[PDB]
Amino acid sequence: GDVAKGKKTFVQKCAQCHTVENGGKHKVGPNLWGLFGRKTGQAEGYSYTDANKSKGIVWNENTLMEYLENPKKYIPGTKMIFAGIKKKGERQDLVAYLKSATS
Ligand code: HEC
Repeated sequence: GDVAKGKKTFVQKCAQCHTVENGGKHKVGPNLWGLFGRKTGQAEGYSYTDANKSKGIVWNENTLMEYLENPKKYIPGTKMIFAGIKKKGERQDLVAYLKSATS
């Protein structure tokens, strides 16, 4: 159900870039393994200084709305090229997308 729609948006803006299976393997964004337990940083090879870290943090139910918001204002300076996602509809659904596919 509304996790269907996350992967739809997932093949539309998150799909072609991240991998997704067990360590899928990097290629632009590392594997996004299991959002649920980790702070920003340390995931199997990183790269980069402030951003992601800098701010330094936690992946949690929130903070992915936090990010999901728009990568401009928030760890503001992430090297991931993104436009937006600044809507309740698509932004809610994402946060379900990562809790059904990631774990
Ligand atoms: C669909 C909207 C995408 C979602 C959801 C995520 N990304 Fe990305 N993303 C990209 C990069 C390069 C990073 C790592 C590099 C850097 O910004 O410092 C990421 C990282 C994430 C993270 C990071 C998780 C962690 O800390 O380990 C999350 C939660 C995640 N992204 C969500 C780059 C790209 C990207 C390429 C163009 C696309 C289109 C997306 N990201 C899309 C999503």
